[PDB]
Amino acid sequence: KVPLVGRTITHPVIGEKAAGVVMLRPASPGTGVIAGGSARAVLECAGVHDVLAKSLGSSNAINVVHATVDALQQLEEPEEVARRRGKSVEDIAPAAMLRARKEADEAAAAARMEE
RNA sequence: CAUUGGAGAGUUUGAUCCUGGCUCAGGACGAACGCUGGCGGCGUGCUUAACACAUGCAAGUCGAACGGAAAGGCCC
Ligand SMILES: [Mg+2]
Ligand SMILES: [Mg+2]
Ligand SMILES: [Mg+2]
Repeated sequence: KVPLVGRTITHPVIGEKAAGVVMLRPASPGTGVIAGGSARAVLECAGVHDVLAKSLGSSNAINVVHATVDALQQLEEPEEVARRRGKSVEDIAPAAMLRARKEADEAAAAARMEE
C-alpha cells in the first residue's frame, strides 16, 4: 500500500536501492507525474497523480525502479505517524494537509455516489 | 499548522552491475546563412575598424543693455 493524501504523496522522501537514488516530493493538484519513465510508470501504477520525482545516481531501469519502490515504502501515513508519536493527527500534522485530505475524501464520496 | 517546484535517452560487455566521459531532446539571442515569403500591431537594427571620412544639418538667442542703419518696411 502507498499512502496518498488526496492523489499525491504524503511527504517528501528519498529512496535508494543499490545505486538508483530517487527523490519524491508531493505537488499541488494538477501538477501531474513529473517523473522519469520507470519511476513515472511506478507512480502511475501506484495511483499518484501529482508528484515530482527526480532520478539521482545510476539510470539503470531496474535499480531506478527499486529506488522508487523503497522511496514509496518510506512513506509514513499521518495516522501512523500519530500512532508512532503517541499523539493525534490534529496535533502532529499540517492543517492544510489534513484539510486537503478531507476535500479529497468528499470529492471521492461524490464520485462513489454518482457511480 | 504543506507545497507551486525538479522527467530523461543513447553509447564500454558475449551478457551483467557500477563508475565514467561523450552525444542528444528544452529554452534563449542586438545573431548570420539556406529555402521560402501575404498583411497588420509593437519593438529592435555596425556586436567587427575608438578605422579613415566628401556633402548638408546637429547652438544659438536678446533692439525693453549700446552705437547704430547693410537689407526688408512706412513716410518724403
Ligand atoms: Mg551511493
Ligand atoms: Mg571494458
Ligand atoms: Mg556493444
